[PDB]
Amino acid sequence: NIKIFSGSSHQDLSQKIADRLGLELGKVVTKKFSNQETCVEIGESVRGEDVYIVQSGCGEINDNLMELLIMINACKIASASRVTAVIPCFPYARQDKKDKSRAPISAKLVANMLSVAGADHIITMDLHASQIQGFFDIPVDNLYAEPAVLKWIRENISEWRNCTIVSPDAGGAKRVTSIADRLNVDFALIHKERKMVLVGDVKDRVAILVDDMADTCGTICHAADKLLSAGATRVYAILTHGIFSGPAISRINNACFEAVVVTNTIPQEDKMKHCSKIQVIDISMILAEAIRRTHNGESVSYLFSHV
Amino acid sequence: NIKIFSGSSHQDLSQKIADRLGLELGKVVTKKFSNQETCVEIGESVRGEDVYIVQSGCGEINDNLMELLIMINACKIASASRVTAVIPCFPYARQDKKDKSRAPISAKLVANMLSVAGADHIITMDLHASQIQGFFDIPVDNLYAEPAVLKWIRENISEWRNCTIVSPDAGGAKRVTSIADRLNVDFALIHKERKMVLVGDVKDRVAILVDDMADTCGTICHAADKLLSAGATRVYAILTHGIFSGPAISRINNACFEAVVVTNTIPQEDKMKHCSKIQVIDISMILAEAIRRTHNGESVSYLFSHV
Amino acid sequence: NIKIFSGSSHQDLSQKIADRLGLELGKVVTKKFSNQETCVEIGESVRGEDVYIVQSGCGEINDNLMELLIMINACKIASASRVTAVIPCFPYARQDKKDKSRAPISAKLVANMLSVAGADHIITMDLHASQIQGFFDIPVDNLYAEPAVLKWIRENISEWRNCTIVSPDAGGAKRVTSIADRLNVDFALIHKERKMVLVGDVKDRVAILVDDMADTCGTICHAADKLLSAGATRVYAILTHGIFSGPAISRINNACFEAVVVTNTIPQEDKMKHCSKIQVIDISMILAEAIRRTHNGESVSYLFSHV
Amino acid sequence: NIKIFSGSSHQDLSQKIADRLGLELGKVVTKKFSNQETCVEIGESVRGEDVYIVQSGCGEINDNLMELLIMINACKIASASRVTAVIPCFPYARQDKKDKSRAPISAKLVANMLSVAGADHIITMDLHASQIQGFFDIPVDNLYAEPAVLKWIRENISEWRNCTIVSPDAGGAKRVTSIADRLNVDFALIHKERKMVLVGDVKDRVAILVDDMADTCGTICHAADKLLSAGATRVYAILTHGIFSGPAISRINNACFEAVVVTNTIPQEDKMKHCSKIQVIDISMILAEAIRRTHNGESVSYLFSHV
Amino acid sequence: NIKIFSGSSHQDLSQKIADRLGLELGKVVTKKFSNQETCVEIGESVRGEDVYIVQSGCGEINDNLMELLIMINACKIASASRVTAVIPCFPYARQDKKDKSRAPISAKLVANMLSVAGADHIITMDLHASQIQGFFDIPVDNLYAEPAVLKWIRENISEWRNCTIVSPDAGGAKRVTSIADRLNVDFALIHKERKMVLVGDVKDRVAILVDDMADTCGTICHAADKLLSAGATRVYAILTHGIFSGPAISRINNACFEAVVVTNTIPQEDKMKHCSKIQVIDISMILAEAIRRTHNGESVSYLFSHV
Amino acid sequence: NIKIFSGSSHQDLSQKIADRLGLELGKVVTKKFSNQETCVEIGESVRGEDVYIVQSGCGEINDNLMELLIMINACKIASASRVTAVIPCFPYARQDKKDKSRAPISAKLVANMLSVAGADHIITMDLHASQIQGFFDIPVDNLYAEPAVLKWIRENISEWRNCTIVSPDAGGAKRVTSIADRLNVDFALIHKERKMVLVGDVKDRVAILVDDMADTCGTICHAADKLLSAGATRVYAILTHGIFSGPAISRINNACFEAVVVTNTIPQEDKMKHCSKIQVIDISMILAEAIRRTHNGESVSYLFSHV
Repeated sequence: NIKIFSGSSHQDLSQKIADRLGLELGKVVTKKFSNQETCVEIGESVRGEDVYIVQSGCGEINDNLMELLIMINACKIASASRVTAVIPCFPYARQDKKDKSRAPISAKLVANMLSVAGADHIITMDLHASQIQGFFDIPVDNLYAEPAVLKWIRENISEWRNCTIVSPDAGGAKRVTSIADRLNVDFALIHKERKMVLVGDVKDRVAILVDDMADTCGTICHAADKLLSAGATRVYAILTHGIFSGPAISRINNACFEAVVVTNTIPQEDKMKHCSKIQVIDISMILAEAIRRTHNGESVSYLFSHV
Repeated sequence: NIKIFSGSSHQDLSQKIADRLGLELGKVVTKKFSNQETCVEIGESVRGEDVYIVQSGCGEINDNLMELLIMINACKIASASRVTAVIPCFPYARQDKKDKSRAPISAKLVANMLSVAGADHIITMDLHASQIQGFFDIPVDNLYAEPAVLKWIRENISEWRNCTIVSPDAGGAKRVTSIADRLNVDFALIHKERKMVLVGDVKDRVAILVDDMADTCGTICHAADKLLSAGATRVYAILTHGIFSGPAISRINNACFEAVVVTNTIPQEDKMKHCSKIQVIDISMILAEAIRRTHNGESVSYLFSHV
Repeated sequence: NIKIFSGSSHQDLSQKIADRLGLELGKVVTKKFSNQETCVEIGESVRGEDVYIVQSGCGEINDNLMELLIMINACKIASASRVTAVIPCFPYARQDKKDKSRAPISAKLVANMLSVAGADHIITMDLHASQIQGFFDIPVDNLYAEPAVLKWIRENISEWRNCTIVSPDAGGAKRVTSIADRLNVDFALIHKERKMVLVGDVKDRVAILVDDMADTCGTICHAADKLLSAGATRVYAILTHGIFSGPAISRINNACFEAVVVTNTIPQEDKMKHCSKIQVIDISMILAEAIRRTHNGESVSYLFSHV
Repeated sequence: NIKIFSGSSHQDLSQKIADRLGLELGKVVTKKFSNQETCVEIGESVRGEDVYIVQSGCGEINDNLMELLIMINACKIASASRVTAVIPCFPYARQDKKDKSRAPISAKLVANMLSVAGADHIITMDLHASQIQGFFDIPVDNLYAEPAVLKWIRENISEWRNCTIVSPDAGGAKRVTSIADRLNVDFALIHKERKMVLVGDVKDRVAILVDDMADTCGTICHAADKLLSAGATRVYAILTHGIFSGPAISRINNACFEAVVVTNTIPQEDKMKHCSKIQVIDISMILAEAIRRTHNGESVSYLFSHV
Repeated sequence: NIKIFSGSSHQDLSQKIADRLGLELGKVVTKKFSNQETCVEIGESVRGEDVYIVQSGCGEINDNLMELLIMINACKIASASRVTAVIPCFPYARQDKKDKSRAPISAKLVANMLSVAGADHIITMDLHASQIQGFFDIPVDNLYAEPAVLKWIRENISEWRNCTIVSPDAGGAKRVTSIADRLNVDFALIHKERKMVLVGDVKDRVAILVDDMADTCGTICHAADKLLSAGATRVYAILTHGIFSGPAISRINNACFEAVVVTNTIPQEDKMKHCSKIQVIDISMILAEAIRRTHNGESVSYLFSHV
Repeated sequence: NIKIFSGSSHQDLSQKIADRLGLELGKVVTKKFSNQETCVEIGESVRGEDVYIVQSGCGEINDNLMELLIMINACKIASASRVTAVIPCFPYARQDKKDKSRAPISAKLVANMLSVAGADHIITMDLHASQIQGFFDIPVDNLYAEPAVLKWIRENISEWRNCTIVSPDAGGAKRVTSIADRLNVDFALIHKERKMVLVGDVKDRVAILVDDMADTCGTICHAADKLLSAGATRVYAILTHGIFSGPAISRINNACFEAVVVTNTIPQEDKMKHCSKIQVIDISMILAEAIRRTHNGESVSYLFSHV
């Protein structure tokens, strides 16, 4: 009754979810021209079934987005009972506001695209802004990496009871403040000026940079230096979405990080090769658990505060 | 060609907007049962015209929302060319995210309700979150009180060049940093720890509390006391939306606020009587200008910076 | 698999339906500001479930309507399998036509609001006009109080075999005529003139005023006098929706009514206090029965001609 | 800028409307197979224009409805600025409610069909029920033959000042009372009792049967006989829509009707031949005027009262 | 859980499908005025059920289309779980493109009509163009008569291993080419010139005209002559949709056809009377099989390449 | 009033269109991460204007499609009066049917994506299938290169009066027959038999290969060889869309083609360098003219025939 399909080419995160559910991934033959025009042929019947399409990648976002959208459509047109998009890292999520300029809210566009494509339900992790849920009329489940992050912290940082959770930007205050209270520790905010400033005591404490996403890593690297200047004994960085475009890993090796921790929301195998500082938290259990519970009609909320 | 109608009973802000445009308000007969069931009858032909309904109030939020929605329907059903909702303060704007519980996203409900009522375009001021624009498929113009707020600070606060802009909660971080930078001054945050802390220096300087909206005033009140304990010379409070429910007036009079600044986004004549500390920035010119420029096809974006 | 939630504060009619189904009402925490801005947090998981939200009240129609709309939304966004609005008295139902004026068809607006909010199905009683069903694209079940009214008549009025069913207005002719034929008795119509006239023999017969709704009661009280002037031995009034705004009960005690009968579609406990003439028919069995049968996939039509 | 097209084969009413406006009808080539499959080709550019398709007929209601729908599609698909459906008689208008059975609401289907075909606005005369306006989300203008009907009565019925306006069924109560009041005269109702009664006095006066539409004429025929038995001097019959199927003509000739009044909402030249009693009120001026004023942005509401 | 209703009056194809499924057809009372205005009353409850409405006919396409649309609506409004339109011959299917003229794409209109009427799923046979599937957002299953046609060929034409599949028009090339490869034989195309030309060797071979549809038969009759002139020993014609308007059967008897084969997608009983050349393939097994499998959630694709 | 924007990096075709109209292109700042996440900021006010976004490219089809979609959103969200997509080559146009497998209809996805992005109208050239127009509810103008192609043949091919127009697959039958007739010459088809045949005579005459689009060129290449074996004097190849991936250039240089004709629907400057045989028909005048006439309200249909 339940079927899991993998988009992209990285069937890694997909397979783990499949394994944890006692299932194999559905057959998909995918052809691509030099145009990167994507052809999909669902290798098996999904009529009357509860279909889950997992999208992992974020290396070529437009190819990946279109591949997902095409698959959703193929399944919806083949009489699937329900089509759920499992998008651990939500594409164009940083484009959720106009910011005083004639910009698109591309995250709303993407949400409209997923909707008009045939998605009935969305399972995602750590929306860049929670308000992105409101870009849908279908239900969205926004899972938190926090519980697993909270857990990683207590087990890997001896000093966690005396640390400071730091936000690298002004927008991330609520997240770090929500984590700092749970752990019962200090918080601190960094803000890049529109002409980097830190607010909060970080002195003689290990500082933990927490954000939902890292990309070029300019921000976290600069915040790392800034924190050490402020008297932090060491700096960690925990981010759920580790995009790591180009220079990011050269920068991670150059900056004084104890470790940069991410979830496998995005494939990290190749990056861990040329970067020893990177550690990965496996979030496939949470996803597998969201899927299993969506299909059974159980509470997926347990996953908001339990691993 | 242009037509301006007032929802509510508070002709207050609408009349000024009609004035700045050399217009009178359209004839409306609105009848209300003891039930509060709202009857509306448009007293002239809107056929083919550019309709602007101004909803000012926030005293009975469900009443005023229904009144506005019904007026939109009536106009759209009477062959209006365009129907534009002028909502200086967007109702249910705080409810823009689930926030880790089985809660509704009520600001998305409102957006959908306005849309299905026949809204073509929206004009509003300081959306509690920028991403609410994304809750629509119709164009949204979100104006800023910021210029008028910067203007006020510089001209009414002698010590402003060395003040600290303070966010009463961790949510308004982006807001105070943007003001703090434009004014090239310091920021600081306050946070109620889930069992009240201050990050950033405020000592021997004036602190300005900046928030988008206030209601009961409890938060800005306990924030002002924390600020006073931290050695701020004096505390100001600037809000673009001044709801001021129940205890707010006394609490504003009793607490240490130098002054309390609001806009006439929400009627403030009654509150002025019982409270001397309050200053009101008239925003009718900005709104009037957004209307003139929506109708003409001109750049309302100039209003993001020019008073 | 089935869950019942109560909106409003009057959990009375809700509980009875819950009892008749061997169920308890779902947990809902509701917060309201002085603004009457409504916050809802569904206290339990509704994922995959068949959710029924009962709305009773009609005292503050806009608060009640918004509370319902918010709850529907909360449930739809929490992955409910189906959300059914159980609205015994349909709000703004009297606003179902333009009536030669620039009015809204607010009943259509309300229907659009319920739709865009996430309702999948509607269960209601005695639509002011049957055509309101057509304001939806979702299915609507319009239950009739008639069977229970027919029953109340045969059991409480000794003379029922020789009575006259009277319509207080020209619009209610079809209803009273449908009831008069069943019982095998006379009908009679009243009409207020646009400068009160009765058509039909009422002489030496007990007259029964039948309408779907009573409010201020001006109409039924004036019709009561008119009927007695016409030679009616006594006058009853049976109405399914007993709003009873302000003066209505002072008027009921003043006019020569034998009894005014309503259904508990609207809470009558407080009104029966200062009014002895008021009697209530319990319609919770019909509603409980509509719900039980919607969820099981049985015929709810039996309830159109059986109690 | 304006463009008027005729659906059907009955150029009859369209040509007059085009005349009153100083316009010729747009070139249409419509081809029909023995199948009655309708082919339509627009014979000139409608790109950027205000299109008005006039559908007059009601001889083969499915044919004429499809023809009209296809013409709308064609124009909307050829970049017409606006497409307006002129349907003097709204098809399936009687089917506006389930009426206690598993029936469709076909007038809501029609509304939806017209809308999804690309209709922007509707002009119609005497909707069988006002609430049908609610079946749309597009603007509806519903014109009245009433003024033209009042006008006719006063000028053609000598006894009119003491006549009785009679509704042939209980449904048309509101209709006859509105006419009866405007003329300051008596009303009366007729009802076929579900196993024919008259309520109201008609004795020694002329009775005018008023209904919105007639078809087979059985109802107005048995009504006229009841009226004659009740001692009406003479019986008139006034309908805005004269469908007149099969037996209608003979039955109108045989029965006692002084005259039978209709509008040219539906073609009446053929029926005039075989039936001398029939009088036709031309409504082309009213329709022509609704079009002129929809296009200009003027008050069509003046047509609710001014001939 | 599954219900089959027959539209039209031809309950023939409907009954066969019903028989093959161990089911009786649902009760439908249908009233029609001289107007051909269609009334439907579903004689039994369809609440929670999987409803299938079969439309056979194509004699009066607009009556048939409206009857279907009305039934879908009646069922959707009576709380059917799912409504599937089983339309063996898709109406207006030949109107799927603009063809360099201001025409409607009526097939898209029809698809929009079926959608807005309440259909959730479509089962059809041999779409005139496969692209018509894309006129929907609901799923469409386009069954092929080919497997049964392939079978009929091997069993009724001794020479099938040496025949030529001929397309009567340029648009039908893909179909005949797909059939010619399966059988492992030649193909040939005919094209009527815009001032009839054949491409391909037909000499000393039995030629088989294959198209999806035949109507007046002008085309196939003219192609038959043309093929015999080209040296074909005999000519067959296999078409899935045998409309056979007026002259078609007089023409079939006059032209040198060995046999004209159609499916009973359209009623052929009356036409086989005055035409001996006509043979019918029963496709009720394929349809019954599509229905049975849609409802069970099995693969209906087996029916694309198996009888 | 008019505004022309260029999507992509290929200002190539847009600039010419802007030239032919006496316009400059609107200011756009588009920023792209290594991710290929597309950021777009409109550099001037489009409020109230007629927007035309030109998307030329087809080098990275997902990139260019996303870029175009985002630009549409941005403009529609900035109060543009109308947004029109100019897509000379419609992306995913080949995927217009399931074709007997569980495939998506990706050209319908694209249509839906463009629509939900805020597209009001579309201008395109030679849709791979006419029925794709049906995939929209918005107006589509589908222009032909045909006149420009006929023009080219007559003027560049000496032998044209006795040439044969050849379709490289069985799909393009309609295409080559339409050209063959207009030119009053012969047609012929080629077909790869599913285990390459030619139907129609080509011997001792020039064969022109006509197709709508080519990519790898394999099909037109094996077609040219078949044609050469059949005794065509020389082979030409005419395509309206010249994608030319990977091996296409060498294969065009090595194979026997006299010349290869394309339009500048897709950029062709790079391909010209490495390939001498290629001729390009500039279509900027046709597109420029469709824009001028969409904006003015003029007949773009004249472009179906007049160069």
